Amino acid sequence: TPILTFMNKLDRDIRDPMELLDEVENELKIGCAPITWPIGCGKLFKGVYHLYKDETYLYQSGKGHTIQEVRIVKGLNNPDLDAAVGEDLAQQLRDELELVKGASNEFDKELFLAGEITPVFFGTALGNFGV
RNA sequence: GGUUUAGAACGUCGUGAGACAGUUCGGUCCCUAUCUGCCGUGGGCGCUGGAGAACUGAGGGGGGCUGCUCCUAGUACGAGA
Repeated sequence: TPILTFMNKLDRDIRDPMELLDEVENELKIGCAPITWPIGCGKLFKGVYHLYKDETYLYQSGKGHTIQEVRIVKGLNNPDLDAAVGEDLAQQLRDELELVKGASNEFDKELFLAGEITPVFFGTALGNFGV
């Protein structure tokens, strides 16, 4: 049976999402294919950058009861991602994404249906963001 | 209202008058503020020619309480709660 993976609780101070990928591949014996990627966590959760759509959905704090306003920032090197997220966090997104590409997987529909890779989504079910 | 006067009764002590830091019902609380003090409010004279305004500010006084909710965030902390 195929497995989607959702990394919940990005409102909280969490572990390194890199390390989180290791624990999922190593201990669950299944490949990880990131679809989105968190930008900051805890008090610094700013949203997720979508790897395949190449855009950035911006998290707003405490709209967990309804659906928040979908607020996108288009480019991964769009200088508005720097403005909206702070250029510091913006580069760490860029850095991590570099490492991610050298140590992860492209989502393949065939291997997902074979139960050999999981599409990993990062989000927060409480903030109603990522769902 | 209590309690300390005078009336009356109970228990109680005493032959008794009376008595009890025992109880019970009743039972006159004056003052026109001279001074100090304090709240206000004027008059005088001063401040150096006499006036009409507007000021500066040495000082002085007043004020100074706090609940609950929401954002942060059900975040940090926490196995959870």
